Amino acid sequence: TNPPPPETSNPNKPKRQTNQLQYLLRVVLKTLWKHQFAWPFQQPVDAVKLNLPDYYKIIKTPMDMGTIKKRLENNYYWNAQECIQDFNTMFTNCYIYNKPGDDIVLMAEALEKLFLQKINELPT
Ligand SMILES: COc1cc(C(=O)N2CCC(N3CCN(C)CC3)CC2)ccc1Nc1ncc2c(n1)N(C(C)C)c1ccccc1C(=O)N2C
Repeated sequence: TNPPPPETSNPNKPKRQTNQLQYLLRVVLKTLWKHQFAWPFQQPVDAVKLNLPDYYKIIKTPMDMGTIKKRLENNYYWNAQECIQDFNTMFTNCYIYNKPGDDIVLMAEALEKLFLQKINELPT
């Protein structure tokens, strides 16, 4: 079975929207979300549908852009670093589970390069 997905709201977690978090939603997430390689990353890994009995034995910190998008829309994060870390976790999980040269790894690397370009333009 699949684990429960990562939470996207938490009634006890303080909320904030800094100018950097605004940029992360309106520029960074939006740019990656519309990219041709976004589709594997727009929702949690469905280990049932993909028949991956070991995925959630290996990956204990799952993350995906659908979760990040909802977190940003909900003002779930306090700071930009929490959101940046979620993106980095998502890419890292792909690199852990898969192998060099797999199509999905090359897709993740292309999205990560674009992510890094856009993050370098974060407002100060
Ligand atoms: C919408 O959800 C999906 C749909 C389909 C699908 O069957 N289709 C139809 C054909 C389309 N193709 C047609 C041909 N075009 C050239 C491109 C589009 C594309 C869409 C396949 C996978 C989906 N989700 C998915 N999420 C995260 C993954 C992942 N898969 N992969 C694969 C992507 C490797 C992994 C596989 C195994 C283990 C780990 C992963 C993994 O790391 N990650 C992040």
